[PDB]
Amino acid sequence: GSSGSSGPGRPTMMISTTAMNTALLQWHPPKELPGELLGYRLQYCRADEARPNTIDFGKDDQHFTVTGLHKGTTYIFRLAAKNRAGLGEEFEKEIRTPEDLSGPSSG
Repeated sequence: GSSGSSGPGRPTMMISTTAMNTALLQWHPPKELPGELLGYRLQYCRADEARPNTIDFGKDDQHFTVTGLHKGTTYIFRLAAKNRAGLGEEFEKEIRTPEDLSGPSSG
């Protein structure tokens, strides 16, 4: 119970791969957040790692640029909203970086 203390909902995260070995992070503020957006944390690691890379982001930080990602590897990004009460629900997203092709360079 704890007189509620539930927390905000889950933010909408949108991951899009643009550059080689790079994943563009873009999310938005939730609507079921009781209060006002103050900040949010970002957690993303390998599908075989148990230690998620914690990162602090300001209400302003609605996106992030990740480069050097291991190609041909599945990752799991997670985001959460933080209100005057604290962090709430967390969103889950599974992606997979584009592996090498090494196609024929015939001419």
